[PDB]
Amino acid sequence: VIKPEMKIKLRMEGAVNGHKFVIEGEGIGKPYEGTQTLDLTVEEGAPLPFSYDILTPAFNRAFTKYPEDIPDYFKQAFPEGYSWERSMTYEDQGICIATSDITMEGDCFFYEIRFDGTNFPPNGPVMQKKTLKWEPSTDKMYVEDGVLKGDVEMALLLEGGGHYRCDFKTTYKAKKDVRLPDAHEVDYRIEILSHDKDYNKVRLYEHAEAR
Repeated sequence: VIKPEMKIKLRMEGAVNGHKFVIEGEGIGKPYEGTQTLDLTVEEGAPLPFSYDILTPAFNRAFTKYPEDIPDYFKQAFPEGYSWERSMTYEDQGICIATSDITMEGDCFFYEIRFDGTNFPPNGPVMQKKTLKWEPSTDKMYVEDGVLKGDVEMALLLEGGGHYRCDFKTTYKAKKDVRLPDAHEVDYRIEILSHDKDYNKVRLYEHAEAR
């Protein structure tokens, strides 16, 4: 079912501070190593007037190295798939809502992603393209009301050395009943390996591990 090497195709539709945009993506990931890499192309809205980083955590926990003594809520959900709903509240009251539906058809995961963001101060780091990278983080995962949830504090590094903080709250729902895991934590790291001037092309690498 879930082979060691799984291709990925994804499409993100959305809008940030009104600016509407579309990003297609294709890549490959190692589910059992907890790794993946995506090539991401802006099809609509180029050049993006906002920092690309606010989008990177939105492009799948199937690619999460899980120990044998934790239930993998995300690999069990297949081949049917699962979905997640994420709210990301930034410290300057900029707010984003994203939602991903994740299916699979063979050796290929498929993501349908919606992304919306608003109230980003036009002179804030987002609309002024002043972010650098997401700081390595850990996601506190806990079962609640029969669905999985993941909370985390995220920190973008800024031009100037400061840290632009954000609160991520995610609700994961599988398309069938699976073994609910206890409360655990997923350490993950997201990197932009390469990108062209206006981030119209982005190679994005993610590494995650549960514990």
